[PDB]
Amino acid sequence: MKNTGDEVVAIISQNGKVIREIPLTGHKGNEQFTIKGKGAQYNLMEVDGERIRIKEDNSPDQVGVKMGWKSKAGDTIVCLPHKVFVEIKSTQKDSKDPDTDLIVPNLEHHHHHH
Repeated sequence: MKNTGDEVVAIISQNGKVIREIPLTGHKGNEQFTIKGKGAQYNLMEVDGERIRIKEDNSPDQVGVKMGWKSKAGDTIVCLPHKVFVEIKSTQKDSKDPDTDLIVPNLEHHHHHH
C-alpha cells in the first residue's frame, strides 16, 4: 500500500547545473513543474504516485517520454535539445559519483527592470 523505505529523490539539472530536486518515494498524489531553459526550450515534468515522467516538451527526441514512469535510484530522464538531465538517487547512503564540474552563475542581461 504505502510502506516504502527506499526514499529516493529526482535530481534535475539543466545546461550543466542543478536547478531543482523532487522527492519521489512517499510523495503520493500528482505534481507538475515546468523547466524553462533556452529559446522556447522547456520540459513539463509530472510526479504522479511516487514516480516522475515528462508530461510534455518540444523536442524531436522525446527521450524522457519514452522513459515514462521512473522512480528508482538509477533511473534517468534526458532531453539534450533542452539540455535537461535528470537522475534519481536515494537518501540512504546512495553514494553516486559527485561530478561538481558545473556551469558558472549566469548573469541576468537586463538588470534594471523586467
